[PDB]
Amino acid sequence: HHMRSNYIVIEGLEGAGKTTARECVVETLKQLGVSDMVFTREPGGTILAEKLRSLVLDIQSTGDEVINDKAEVLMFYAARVQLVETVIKPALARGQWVIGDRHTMLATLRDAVLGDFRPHLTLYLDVTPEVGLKRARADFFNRTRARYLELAAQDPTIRTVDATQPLEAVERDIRAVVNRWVAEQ
Amino acid sequence: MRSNYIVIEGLEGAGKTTARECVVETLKQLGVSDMVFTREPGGTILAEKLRSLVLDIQSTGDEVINDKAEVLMFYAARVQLVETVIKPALARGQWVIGDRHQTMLATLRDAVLGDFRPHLTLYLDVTPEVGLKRARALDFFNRTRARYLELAAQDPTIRTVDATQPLEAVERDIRAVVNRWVAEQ
Ligand SMILES: [Cl-]
Ligand SMILES: [Cl-]
Repeated sequence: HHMRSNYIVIEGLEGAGKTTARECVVETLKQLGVSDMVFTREPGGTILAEKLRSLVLDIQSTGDEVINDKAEVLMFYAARVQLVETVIKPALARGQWVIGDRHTMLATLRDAVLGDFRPHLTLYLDVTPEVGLKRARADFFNRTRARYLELAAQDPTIRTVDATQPLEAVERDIRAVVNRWVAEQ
Repeated sequence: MRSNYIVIEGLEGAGKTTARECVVETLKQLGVSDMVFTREPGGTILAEKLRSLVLDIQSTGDEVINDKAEVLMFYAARVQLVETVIKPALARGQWVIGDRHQTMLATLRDAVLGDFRPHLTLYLDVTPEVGLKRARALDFFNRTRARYLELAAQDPTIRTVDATQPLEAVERDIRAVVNRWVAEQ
């Protein structure tokens, strides 16, 4: 039947094991008959974004100029738009699912450049402050964590998975969120 | 005397660079002594490396740059210029003279730059016929001229100099306009 393509994002704070969670999302999608899909890295993910990264590093190494924060942001959204229009949207159009890692002024920019385009499911990997501290060895972070948790409550396309628990527990939960979500479609 | 930011706008062949010299000389006579020239297309290392980045991608012919991403890369240069060159200059008491500073284009401005506006915009009006002749030495041009002239009539911080007349006449008027505006401050 070749189910409708969809766009699934994997968000989370450092040490959430996002790349390892991406694998679990893919395995579950395989079990559900999803066979054709694309893994994109949202930081990076296109040649354009890679060349912007090398440009910023080429400038910072020399010195004699400092990239203003706002300038970098617009370059970040330029990278995201390039990914949405040249990789993600076409991939969906061919029938390929797309699984991605790490997708007031920020909101205004999004509503302008991306318009209504949003991920179909966003999987937020929550990690507690203790967990973040273990990974750093190998807290402004509580405020960012809080924002993610507000968006998860307000947004029906955001599902949270407690990433602090053992691997097989996270796999159980990701597999459950995906099954429930797929069935609803 | 509070630093000020003056922009010189106009269609190609309006001779904005020569106007920029004449604005400076009037300010020197009025006792303005420390100031900065900027070229709005370009004007930072960032803008320079963004321009070379676009051309390097064009000469390959194997990647297409989405239009929206490119515009974000255009506004990234403008933001860099305003935040690392212009605003610091005004803060040092230097004046700034700049050269050459769809509804969605303006919405980005209101998001990133906010209420920041040039103190004076100096519009050099040439008919698209006259301007193109001088460039050698179109509907898009006729529409853009109308937009500049309407904003000129409606915007008190915009003053217009007819550039279609001989250069010696343009020099008299530019010199008079800046002189008149400075008195009004
Ligand atoms: Cl991680
Ligand atoms: Cl010109």
